[PDB]
Amino acid sequence: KVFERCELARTLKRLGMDGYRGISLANWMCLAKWESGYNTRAVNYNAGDRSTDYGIFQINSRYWCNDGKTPGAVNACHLSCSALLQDNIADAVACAKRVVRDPQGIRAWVAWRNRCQNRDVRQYVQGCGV
Ligand code: NA
Repeated sequence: KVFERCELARTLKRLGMDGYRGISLANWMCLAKWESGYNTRAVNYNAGDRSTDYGIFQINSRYWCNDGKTPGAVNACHLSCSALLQDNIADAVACAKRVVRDPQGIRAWVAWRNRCQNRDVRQYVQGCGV
């Protein structure tokens, strides 16, 4: 599923993402926009280290979900990576919350630093009613 901007914003708020571990809703929107273009079925294989990024938040298989083919991987979210490709983003959101509970927080995603950090991210939620 490819979410429309405001549809996703309202969904994330309902799932309790606004201010989770100090992260504003607009930052989560900026992250999903740059990681997958708000696409839940996005999959990106990283030839360099044999890991794969899954879903709307492009969660990595080495630490967060299990896909069985990633060497020395752990499954911190206790989820099959398949769960992160569903149209319903409840599991992806629960796993994203787990990722940010680690010391790095939202910085765990390099795209966030490149495209969202220290920027005016209000644009991602303007007019959505959140
Ligand atoms: Na894994």
